[PDB]
Amino acid sequence: INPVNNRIQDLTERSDVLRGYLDYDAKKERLEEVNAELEQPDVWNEPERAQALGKERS
RNA sequence: AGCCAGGAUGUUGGCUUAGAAGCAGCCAUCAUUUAAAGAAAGCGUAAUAGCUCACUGGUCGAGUCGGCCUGCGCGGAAGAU
Ligand SMILES: [Mg+2]
Repeated sequence: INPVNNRIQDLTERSDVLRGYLDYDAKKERLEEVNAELEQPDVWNEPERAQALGKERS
C-alpha cells in the first residue's frame, strides 16, 4: 500500500511543480479572459481575433 | 416540364479539429418516424444557421428522356501596299 501511497505523493509534487513551470494561475486568468473575449458577442465579428482565441483557447 | 404541398428521427454518426452540425476532411454510412425524405447532390454559414435538390404527395393532361449509326452545316480561325 505504502509504495503506492508514496507514488501518489510523488505525483502530487510533480504535478504541482509542473503547474509552477507553466504558471497555471496566469493561464487560468488568461484563458478566463480568453473566454471573456470569447463570450464577447463581437468575438466572431472579427475573424482574426476569433480564430486567435480559437487556437489560443484550445 | 412547370406549379403546389412535404422533404422527417435517433442524429451535429463519430474523430481531428480551432470550429466541422449532410456539405474541410478523415470516417463510418445504419436503423427509425414513412407517401417520402440521402448519415446527403449542389448553393451557403467562421461554425451553426439558411437555401435548393434527390425522394414523395396533390392540381394539369400527351407525350417525354438520352444514348447508337449516319448526311450537311457552326465555333475554335490573328499580319503586315
Ligand atoms: Mg469548321
